Amino acid sequence: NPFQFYLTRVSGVKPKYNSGALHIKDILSPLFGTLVSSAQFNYCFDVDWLVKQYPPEFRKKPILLVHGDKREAKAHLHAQAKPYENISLCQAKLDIAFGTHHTKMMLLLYEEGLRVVIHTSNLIHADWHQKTQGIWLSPLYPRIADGTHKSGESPTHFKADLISYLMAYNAPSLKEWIDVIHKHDLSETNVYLIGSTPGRFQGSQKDNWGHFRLKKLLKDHASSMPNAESWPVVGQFSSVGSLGADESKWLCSEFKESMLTLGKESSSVPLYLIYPSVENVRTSLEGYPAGGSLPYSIQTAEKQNWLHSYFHKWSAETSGRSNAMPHIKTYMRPSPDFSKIAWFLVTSANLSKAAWGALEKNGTQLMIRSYELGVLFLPSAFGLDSFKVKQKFFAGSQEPMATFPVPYDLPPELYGSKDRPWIWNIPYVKAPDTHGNMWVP
Ligand SMILES: O=C(O)c1c[nH]c2c(-c3ccc(OS(=O)(=O)F)cc3)cccc2c1=O
Repeated sequence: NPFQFYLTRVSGVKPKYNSGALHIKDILSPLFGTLVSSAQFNYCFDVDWLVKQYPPEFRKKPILLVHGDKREAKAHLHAQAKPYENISLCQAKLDIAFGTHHTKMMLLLYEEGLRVVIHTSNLIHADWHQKTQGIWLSPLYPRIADGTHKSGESPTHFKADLISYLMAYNAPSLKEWIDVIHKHDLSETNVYLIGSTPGRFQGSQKDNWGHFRLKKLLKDHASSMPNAESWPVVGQFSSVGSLGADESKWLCSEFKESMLTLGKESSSVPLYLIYPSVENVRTSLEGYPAGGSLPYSIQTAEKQNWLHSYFHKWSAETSGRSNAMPHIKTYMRPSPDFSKIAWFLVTSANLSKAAWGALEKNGTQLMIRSYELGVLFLPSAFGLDSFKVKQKFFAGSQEPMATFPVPYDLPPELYGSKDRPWIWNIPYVKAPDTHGNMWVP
């Protein structure tokens, strides 16, 4: 299949729903390549666990952990890694307040070439156990022959764009990986990179990151269809930031406006937001503890109750994952009957200004607090005008090269009158979860 979009394995679902899913041990297996060195970009690390996920024969190969921790948290991470002489650390600079290093990426250097993995999971046991998570697996990129001068670039500009994302760190350990990438041929890449890095971007740089990067790609590489105002936007996420006192402050002004861009020419567009309800979490495989990774605070939620009228339940019968709480984040543009999509994005970016960017300085500057990373699937990059939605995520469609594996159910289902968004820092003591427990934070 052309897309190479996977879900992580979920412990407890029938084998039918894990055939074609990937565990981290699968990704790092010798079948994927003979490891020489790796870089693990992430937010949260269990280093003891992480090293055990590498094949025994590769566990002494150099590993670079790219993180955003400071102060005592940084010291804790160093103490975790101190046992392992092959592990180095890179602290990503976070010079804007309230920013976080959220990017989830593996750079896997092999004897045979190079692989890039962009995904949504923390490097801890629970994120790969019973959650819905997304993975994009690059092709095996071959090395460019010594003395041969070629770009190794793809029609989506992925090689230069990935180097640009890494250059933003200004870090010597990542310059080494930039030089590795320069030496490899990434021309088979058929996805567009969408990154966020911290900063205040003006002029040309405004289109480099965040929701303006998405807008630029949609303007340049998608085309508008008749009745485009009827094609909904779907956003699906595991955390919600403070979006303002009403929908015009950010969500339905600049964020939705970027998401609804198609083509170069010049709103009724339905907006579906998918976020687990309390009932989704209670009845999940993990029970209420799944809510420890759905960090929506009561202090934030009580300031924006207008937002919850946009909220739709998590449902994933198509992939057998309705009870596997989402830590994947996805954004897409389905047709009015949800049978086709104009594009699909899998990313680390939640529904927040910190992740996507907020306009400043009279609309001339995009300010981003965090590192985020995702990949965009555009029909034009596959010789298509749209993607047909795959009916069953793990099935065998009559045209796999035109049929995109959307991992949750369409159309999304609106919250009922008795549903509430999962809010992690208030108690739930009215009905027990699948393990027999209440939630008392
Ligand atoms: O992107 C990611 O993978 C994640 C990022 N953050 C998470 C948090 C969290 C949120 C806010 C915060 O900051 S705080 O509210 O001010 F204390 C500290 C931790 C808590 C649980 C899971 C995740 C997570 O999974």
